[PDB]
Amino acid sequence: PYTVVYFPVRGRCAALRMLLADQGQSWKEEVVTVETWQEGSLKASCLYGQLPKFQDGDLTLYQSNTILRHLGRTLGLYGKDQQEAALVDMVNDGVEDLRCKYISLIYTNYEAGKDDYVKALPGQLKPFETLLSQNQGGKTFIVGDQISFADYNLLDLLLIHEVLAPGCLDAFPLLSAYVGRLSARPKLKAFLASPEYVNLPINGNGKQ
Amino acid sequence: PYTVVYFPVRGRCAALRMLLADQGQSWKEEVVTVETWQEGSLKASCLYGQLPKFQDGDLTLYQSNTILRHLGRTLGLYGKDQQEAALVDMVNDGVEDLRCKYISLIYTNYEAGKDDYVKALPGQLKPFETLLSQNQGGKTFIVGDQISFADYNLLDLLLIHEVLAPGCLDAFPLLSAYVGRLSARPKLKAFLASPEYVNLPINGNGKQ
Ligand SMILES: N[C@@H](CCC(=O)N[C@@H](CS)C(=O)NCC(=O)O)C(=O)O
Ligand SMILES: N[C@@H](CCC(=O)N[C@@H](CS)C(=O)NCC(=O)O)C(=O)O
Repeated sequence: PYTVVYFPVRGRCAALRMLLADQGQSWKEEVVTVETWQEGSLKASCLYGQLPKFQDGDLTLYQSNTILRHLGRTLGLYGKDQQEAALVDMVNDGVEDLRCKYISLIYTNYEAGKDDYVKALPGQLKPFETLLSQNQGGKTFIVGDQISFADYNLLDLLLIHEVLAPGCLDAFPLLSAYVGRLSARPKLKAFLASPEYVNLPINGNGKQ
Repeated sequence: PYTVVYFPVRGRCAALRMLLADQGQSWKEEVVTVETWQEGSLKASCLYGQLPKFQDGDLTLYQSNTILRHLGRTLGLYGKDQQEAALVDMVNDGVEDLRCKYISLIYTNYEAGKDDYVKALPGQLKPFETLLSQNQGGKTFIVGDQISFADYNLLDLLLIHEVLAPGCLDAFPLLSAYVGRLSARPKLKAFLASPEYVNLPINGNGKQ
């Protein structure tokens, strides 16, 4: 079955976890501690020297988006055809791009860069609102009429940004409604409210 | 057919171009000039305000890796099964990660950061050598026994790094042989030697 090896934080595992929870899939969590990481062996055994590490049977994966695409592929959350699959990738690449900027701020220069980051945030969120406006008035999902792995990744990105900049979605009606709608999905709602999710920090340096 | 809209540089379009050339596909190049970009209208019309922009029929795409995955998916260069597709993604994510570091150096702090970057390079290339060593002794491709879009992306990454740090592949027999072998593919060889490729700078700021 599934095993996710990661630090005790939501981080880059939050989206795939929401995905697995919402899809009614079971998985095992293998928590890695500082001591363990700092010990070096595990790290050295990781393809790119980083976590998450994911196991699906004897298939061992690295890279959060690889895991997301794998689950999307095997679980049927990658578009209804090749055209939708491409749009799904386009959304996820966009999500990853903003996530990289967010991670840089959080771990690299939170104090000094927070103001500029937040001023620039609307410009960075606009593209997703636009995608939403172009797909059934933004009443279903980010791509097509079925959920995809990019939805889970985008939802996570929006969630962590509302904590960083409360009300940043006030300027985007479709995105706001989207967050509320997806967050209300029964299995996802229960997971998001659980101690398993709630009691984990968003990041590893205590900033958010 | 295919149309790629980009600046007159290899950059993030080099890999998908090598792919199209090697696969015997025809495409149109729409070159964007400073004046044109600086004008602002094109940029404003881009999903994430960036190029490349790709067109396949009435399907318009953005993000270099989205285009690579699209072509890999539609042309059959995405693994023989779901397991291989996942490994292909894992390699590409790794390639993208190093590419991001390379781009940062090139455009952000070439002079001051080149020494440290080059010292750290071996550690960054090691994972791809290992992947090769684990796939048929590294005698075929990065994943499986058929070429995939990750191969073209990795090949490009290795090619631009040899220019940045000549001989960086010397200590990696599999990667070295891999570059030579793939570069020798008839259609790819002809394309790489053509003025269309050769007379284009690697980057846009004249550094390499
Ligand atoms: N591109 C990778 C990034 C992985 C990454 O940044 N991992 C961090 C934590 S989220 C890590 O392993 N840090 C420990 C280290 O680099 O030694 C992915 O998407 O999974
Ligand atoms: N994640 C995007 C990055 C695209 C990107 O960085 N584009 C640059 C040139 S390679 C650009 O459009 N720069 C102009 C601008 O940002 O205004 C991709 O993979 O295509």
